[PDB]
Amino acid sequence: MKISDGNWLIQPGLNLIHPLQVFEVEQQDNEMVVYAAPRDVRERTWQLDTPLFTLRFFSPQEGIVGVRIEHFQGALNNGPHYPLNILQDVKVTIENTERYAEFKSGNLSARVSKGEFWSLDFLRNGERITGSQVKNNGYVQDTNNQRNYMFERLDLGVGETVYGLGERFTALVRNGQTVETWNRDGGTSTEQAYKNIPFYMTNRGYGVLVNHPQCVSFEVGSEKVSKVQFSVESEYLEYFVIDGPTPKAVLDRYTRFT
Amino acid sequence: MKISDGNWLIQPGLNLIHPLQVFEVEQQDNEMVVYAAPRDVRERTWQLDTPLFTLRFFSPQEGIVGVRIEHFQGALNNGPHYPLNILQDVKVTIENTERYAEFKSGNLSARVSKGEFWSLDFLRNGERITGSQVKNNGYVQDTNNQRNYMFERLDLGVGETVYGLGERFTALVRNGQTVETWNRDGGTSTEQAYKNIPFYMTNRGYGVLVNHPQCVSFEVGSEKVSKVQFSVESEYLEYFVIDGPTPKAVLDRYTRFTGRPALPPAWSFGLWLTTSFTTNYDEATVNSFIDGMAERNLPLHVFHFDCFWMKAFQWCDFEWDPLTFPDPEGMIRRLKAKGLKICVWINPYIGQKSPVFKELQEKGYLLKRPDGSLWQWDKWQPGLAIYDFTNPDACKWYADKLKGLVAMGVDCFKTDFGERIPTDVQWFDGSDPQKMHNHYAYIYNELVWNVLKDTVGEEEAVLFARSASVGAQKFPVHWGGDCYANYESMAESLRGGLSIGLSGFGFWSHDIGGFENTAPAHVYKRWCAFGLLSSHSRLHGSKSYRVPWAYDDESCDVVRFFTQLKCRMMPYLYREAARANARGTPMMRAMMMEFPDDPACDYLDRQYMLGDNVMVAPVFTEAGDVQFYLPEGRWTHLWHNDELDGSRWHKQQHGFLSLPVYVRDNTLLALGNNDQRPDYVWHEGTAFHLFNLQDGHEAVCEVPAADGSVIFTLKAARTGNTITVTGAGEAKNWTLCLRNVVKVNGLQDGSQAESEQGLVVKPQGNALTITLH
Amino acid sequence: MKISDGNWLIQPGLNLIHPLQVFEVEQQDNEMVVYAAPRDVRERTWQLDTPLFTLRFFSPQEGIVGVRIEHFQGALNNGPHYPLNILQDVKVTIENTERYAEFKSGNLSARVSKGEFWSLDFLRNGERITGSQVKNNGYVQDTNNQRNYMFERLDLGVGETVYGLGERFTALVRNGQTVETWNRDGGTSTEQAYKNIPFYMTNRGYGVLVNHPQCVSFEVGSEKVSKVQFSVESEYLEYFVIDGPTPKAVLDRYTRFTGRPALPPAWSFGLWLTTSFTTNYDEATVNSFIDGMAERNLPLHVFHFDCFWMKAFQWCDFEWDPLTFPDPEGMIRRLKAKGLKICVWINPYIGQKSPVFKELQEKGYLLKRPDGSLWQWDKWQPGLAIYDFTNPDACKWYADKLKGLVAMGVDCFKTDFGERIPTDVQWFDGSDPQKMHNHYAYIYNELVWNVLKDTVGEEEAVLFARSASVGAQKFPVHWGGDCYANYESMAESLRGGLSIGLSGFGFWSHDIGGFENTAPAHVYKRWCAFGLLSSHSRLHGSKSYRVPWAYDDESCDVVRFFTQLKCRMMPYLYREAARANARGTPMMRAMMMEFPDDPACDYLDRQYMLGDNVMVAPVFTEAGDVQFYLPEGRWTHLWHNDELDGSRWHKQQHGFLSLPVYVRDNTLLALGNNDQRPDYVWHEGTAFHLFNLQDGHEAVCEVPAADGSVIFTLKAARTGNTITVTGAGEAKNWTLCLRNVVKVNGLQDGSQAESEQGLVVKPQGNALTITLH
Ligand SMILES: O=[N+]([O-])c1ccc(O[C@@H]2O[C@H](CS[C@H]3OC[C@@H](O)[C@H](O)[C@H]3O)[C@@H](O)[C@H](O)[C@H]2O)cc1
Ligand SMILES: O=[N+]([O-])c1ccc(O[C@@H]2O[C@H](CS[C@H]3OC[C@@H](O)[C@H](O)[C@H]3O)[C@@H](O)[C@H](O)[C@H]2O)cc1
Repeated sequence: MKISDGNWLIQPGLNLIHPLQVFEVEQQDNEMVVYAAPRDVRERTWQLDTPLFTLRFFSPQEGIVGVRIEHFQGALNNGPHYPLNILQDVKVTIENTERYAEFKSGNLSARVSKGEFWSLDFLRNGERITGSQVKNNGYVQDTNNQRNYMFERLDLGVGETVYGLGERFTALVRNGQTVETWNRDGGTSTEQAYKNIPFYMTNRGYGVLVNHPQCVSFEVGSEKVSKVQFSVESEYLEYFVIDGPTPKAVLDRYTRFT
Repeated sequence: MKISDGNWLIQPGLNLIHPLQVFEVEQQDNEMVVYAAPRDVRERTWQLDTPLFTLRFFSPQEGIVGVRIEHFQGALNNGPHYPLNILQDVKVTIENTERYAEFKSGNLSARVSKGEFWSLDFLRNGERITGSQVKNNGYVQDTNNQRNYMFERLDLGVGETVYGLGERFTALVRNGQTVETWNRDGGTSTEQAYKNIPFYMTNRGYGVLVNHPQCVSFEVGSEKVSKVQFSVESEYLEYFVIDGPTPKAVLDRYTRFTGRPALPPAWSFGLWLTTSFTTNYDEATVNSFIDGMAERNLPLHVFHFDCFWMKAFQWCDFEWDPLTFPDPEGMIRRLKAKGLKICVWINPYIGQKSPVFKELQEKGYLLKRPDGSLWQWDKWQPGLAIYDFTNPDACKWYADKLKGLVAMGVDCFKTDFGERIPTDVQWFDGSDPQKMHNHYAYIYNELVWNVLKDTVGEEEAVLFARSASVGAQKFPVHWGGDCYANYESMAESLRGGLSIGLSGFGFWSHDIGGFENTAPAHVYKRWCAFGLLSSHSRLHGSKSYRVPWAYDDESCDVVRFFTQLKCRMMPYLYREAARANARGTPMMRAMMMEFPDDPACDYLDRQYMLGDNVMVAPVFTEAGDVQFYLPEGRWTHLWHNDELDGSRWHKQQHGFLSLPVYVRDNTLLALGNNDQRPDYVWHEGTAFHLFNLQDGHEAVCEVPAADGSVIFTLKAARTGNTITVTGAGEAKNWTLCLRNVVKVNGLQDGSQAESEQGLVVKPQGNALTITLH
Repeated sequence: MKISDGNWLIQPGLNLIHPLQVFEVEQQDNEMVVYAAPRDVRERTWQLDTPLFTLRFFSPQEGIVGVRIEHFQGALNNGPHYPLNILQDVKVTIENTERYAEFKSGNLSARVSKGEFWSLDFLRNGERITGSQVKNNGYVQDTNNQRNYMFERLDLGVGETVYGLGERFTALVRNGQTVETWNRDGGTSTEQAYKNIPFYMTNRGYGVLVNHPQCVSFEVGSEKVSKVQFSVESEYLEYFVIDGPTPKAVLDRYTRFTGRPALPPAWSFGLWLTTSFTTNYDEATVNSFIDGMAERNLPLHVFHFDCFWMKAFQWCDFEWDPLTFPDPEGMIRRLKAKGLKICVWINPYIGQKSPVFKELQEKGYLLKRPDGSLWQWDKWQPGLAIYDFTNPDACKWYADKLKGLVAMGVDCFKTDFGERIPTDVQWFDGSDPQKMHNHYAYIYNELVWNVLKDTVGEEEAVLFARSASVGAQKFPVHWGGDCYANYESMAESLRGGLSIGLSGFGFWSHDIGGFENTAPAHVYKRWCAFGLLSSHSRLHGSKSYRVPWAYDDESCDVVRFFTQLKCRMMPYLYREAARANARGTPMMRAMMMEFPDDPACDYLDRQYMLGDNVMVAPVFTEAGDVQFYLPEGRWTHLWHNDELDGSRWHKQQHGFLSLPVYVRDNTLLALGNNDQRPDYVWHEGTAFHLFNLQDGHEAVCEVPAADGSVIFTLKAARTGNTITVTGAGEAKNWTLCLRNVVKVNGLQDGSQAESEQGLVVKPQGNALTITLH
């Protein structure tokens, strides 16, 4: 789904808001909650008449980090939900410091930068394998058709290629393609697929499951050419980053999980 | 809402039908029903294929005539409805004659003219005070948006002026205005109002209540220049004409009908101070300001904790911020032990960040959209939701939190917000969201009032309330809202103040210096004098404490001087407050309300009467220039003692310790012997003051008890050069000052002594008679 | 137009941008240009991807500052434009400093603050009188209807009241009102106006013209309660602040800028009578009514032929109905022989039934829709079309028809209608239809005026005009429209008349008893006194003849009395008429205009000053009760001679031959010796009346010639008990009455004789001196 209109502009009638500053972090047993404002709220005068994002970090399985970013919790959110294998007892580390908020399962951590320069980074033993740069996630209010979406864009490195997203008949490497995860009877010669899966992996040895059974719209280097963008009509977005560090290892964790 | 398009045309797309001819009149017990056709139906051939209006006339209270004009009765018509006091057995007269149908309650009748020349006239002892002329009421079918309305236009006479319609900040006299009775959060600087009331009164000595909680659209001399037009989206229109013949008489009837103002506790009449808003609060900080007041001999009676007693983005979840307030109950006890009363900020919304939010969502206590999702937005607080006060279990949850605060020693609450109540929702009880928008403010404030009434007791109950609706005057005090720190803004605030008392509210607070964090010192000083010569008085800023020593030593002298003055004025002030409770007479009165027969008073909005006997005119310039009007009589300055004759305008220059505060002639006024607190035993140590007692007149002074009942009455009567003084009830060690009288010929039954303000007589025996020169 | 949604929000769908920071100032000869960014542009990284406002300050006349604020210059911006008198060499001062840029003309300046705190201030001798605060002007992008606007909001101070905006019938003080400047035919009872003008003035001694002939939307304290907001659908906004410091001084500069009232001929001040609307006119019928007047000694000066001089459904084709009017010129010349001037009805529309309609259609002289078809409807006349006065041949055709009537003996015209000008059209000259809607009133009247200038001569030119736009005050007299016959309607009319004067119009006529066929006699009689104590005065009915003997004998007496009075008053009245021509001071003045420093006068609307020296308060009750305010001084009834002390309200009761008509103290008034016609040699036989001349004052009386110039001046000066009278110029056989002075100590150079009003003194030698007892 088109969100940006090139580097400098936004599609007409979309109003965007982004998590841009950590307001507070709270550890809740084996989960980490980051409240992030869409503007500077260091001063109490500005700590009102503003939206606020609630990000929750959690681990369903060792080496998998779940990330739920929420605008409104008041939505209905009926099922069905995917048949995920979710443990409550995974061993994790949560480190909340002046500089960062960090949540680690196995060798994989999610790290958020506090202060002026927001960043969401996914690290493997402390080296960045992907992440989200400021203003590349958030909420889309489409004033054209009255629908609202949540989105994310996860970075791709130099030479990083994307795979999966179901049984598809387009070019194998997904870079340059938009993909809608929506089952269709379209034969074997089109962009359509009978077997859609909102899961991709890369040649950097991680994968990602976007945890929504509805249509998920991927712009796989097709809007921002060095990022995998994904968006869903929802008040929350939930995705899982899955460590490898090889493709087979991702697949081992993915299939344990799902 | 525009119906006509000038005299000659109608707005495009609107079809109008009017009651044009009486077909039939029926008496139904103590009610009169009139069937009225939209065309000539005198012939049987026209007695079909036509609409017909059904008009019912009834009286809920003496001198109130209700008029209900209906098209279709099969409409749903859900509540809520206004909390009206409706009697079933009011004595009425119904006469149905060949020329007229007439319904009479007290001195007020409604008369409908039979035959070819339709007329609806409101009469007072048979003299027309207003009415509806043919084609000025009926039904509007809007074929543009498929909505249907009922409307009326009640006539205004030559020079007739309109007041009220809630606390509003527009020009005081309403002629030329459109007003929509719809609560909004728009500040104190616009056509919007937090406190809308579909009631107006005029300088002809009657009032009208349009009985619809939904939005009522008034065109007050703004469509038809000599009528008050009102319209509502409904199959019926119901309004009540309320006789006077004086403004105070109208409000007495209006407040008996819709609710009497409660009498607030005497402590509430002192000086309130707050933490300010976006400053930083903690016990040390709070105490530095409290001690600062005391160090400077600046009396302080109530202290208020503002929003940040709770965590940011979690308002209002009732959880004390634990960093800032590690021992909330201990802190408040330590303040109470100083003699202070405690207020905290509340509102009826809740931010999604609060840990309690999830609990409320699971229990169903938050307002829902029709699909069952929560109604939410990001104004005020992120993911804000509204407490569903139509859900009894939600009311109980909320009340229990308030009870937990009271149990910790909190004495009162600021019932903030309540205006921005959405309509695209489904209330727990299934009520009409159009009507719930405004009535929410009543239910919210009633809930909070009742917590106090069930805990501290009714005598101790008081709020500072931002929003209101019909009936909410029963839950004082109403607070004028957020202001800029400038003289224009101070002026529009006083218009709001006068207006709310013109709409049934007996008490009105406001914030000295406004809210804007930097006031110039001169504005703050002028506004202190106004603020402390108002029923209720608060200091509250935005980003810093509103303490006088932020400005200069002189601002401290101003705060001290007027705080002392108000405390000493309390035996007078509290008696005048009991009038608000008994008769709905507000403490702050528009000049037109106190002097209804004086044509110089119709538009006066920069001065007021504070009770029966004192005119106050705030000063709206740095230099101290002020112009004001005095009605007939020889007035005396409350502490300067200079005199002025009335029935004319005056121009003066006042320094920051002064303003025009003029006491009427033939007045006996009680000042007390405590200038440090408002709540003390007024009838001991009482200093009475007699001002310009003319021959043939009598001045009465009633000193109240703590409960507002009259504990002592003193009377001074003059015949020739002898004034006879008689007291009845309980009082000790009092004295009578003969203002501006330096010498007396003689005195029976008392001693005498010189004072700067005149002879001070001390009684012994009661003739207390004094003989003038 | 609503822009904000309370203090805190914006109306849904509107995107606002404001000038917030000076980027650069440039002097261009006698003009100051300010470039103003809507965001911080101090760093070069922000000096792109931003709008920029262009503000230009300039002076068309001394004491007027023009302010042009522009977004895009690439818009078409077609005419018409208002008929502004623009000088290019006004002495101005331009100052550009680190802190401010300031543009000054006379005592008036616009100053723009540089740096962080944008402000636009209008200063009089350096003291701020009004201004625009940051974010109170700018550009509105309406995203709901794709229209764009510009807006400004100019501050009001404490107690600052707003006046004017054309002839309007709402409450006189405009605070609280929305007003749209868009000519309409809406009657005289609504918020609509035939005569709209986007100029207002305040009780702070300045005024502002919004220089847009399209609809201008004013929220006069109705959105922001202490600002006058105005918007227009345009890529620029231009307005002019006009200094006083007095109301009269503002109107002086205003009328120099946009046009001076012409001086109507003295005959025009007589009594006008009409055929009435639907009477069956014919020579005999007309003469019988004119004879009825003469037979009852009711002076009569002008007779008007209404619509039915032409054939039904063919108005306005200029053809005399041949069955009714077989010999038009013969008739009119017979009427004139009786000492009458002749007016005829005209308008700028034509019915399809007229033979002439096809002529005009074929010549292209009628307003077309964009597809070339004629614009037509069936309002007023069936298949009514409009004369396209942007077509020079159409204007010539119409003027020639007018020249034909004048050649026949017609003296003047009632220029009726002109309001309902559609915009879904293509004008011959391609003008902006949105601007032509109002400006048509001007072109229409200008053309008719010039026919008169070109025939009967400029000095003899007069109209009764129903519509107006800016400039059209040059083409007097303006006529207040269709009124219902009741006291409320009467009072509405007076507000409209007072309002037009406060909008640059020096003369105002209206119909006695209104238009509606059956007024009660009491109303007709009250209205008669009011009508004849106005500049211009007419009797005109609907179905009914407006002759007083219809009612009762007393109606004839009332007419006679007040017509005699007005005629006797002409020496006074015509001198005051010249003030309207010289300075734009209207004859009928709002009390606040004459007494700007008296705060009692701010809202007074049921009384007025008729020239400098006389207060009239019409009586708006049958019984005769009337309450009025008098400014400071000892006032004298003009013929009852009773005296009243001022600075206070009074209550009186008057019969039908009376109302409050009070003469100011220290006044010398000229009364004439003819009570039968207004046009005579006022300076022969003059009766001067001197009213309450105080020690150390002087009273001046200027007697005009027929051209309004002063032909004689009389002065009376008192020092001690000596009054010294000095005459200069040409007078003959005049006298001086010492009102309420029965006896004097002595007289040098004069003789004395008793009279019931006071001593009448005749001069000889003019070292005339009176010594008081
Ligand atoms: O001074 N500030 O730092 C400030 C910040 C936000 C503000 O926003 C506005 O607060 C307004 C009023 S503030 C309110 O709550 C705090 C108390 O201190 C006040 O006395 C009370 O009226 C709200 O009504 C508006 O809806 C909201 O937009 C106002 C002021
Ligand atoms: O870092 N900045 O100072 C900066 C500011 C605004 C900017 O705005 C964008 O500049 C863009 C690129 S800048 C262009 O002009 C200046 C040259 O120095 C560049 O090389 C050229 O590409 C424009 O194409 C966009 O339409 C405009 O929105 C860009 C950079």
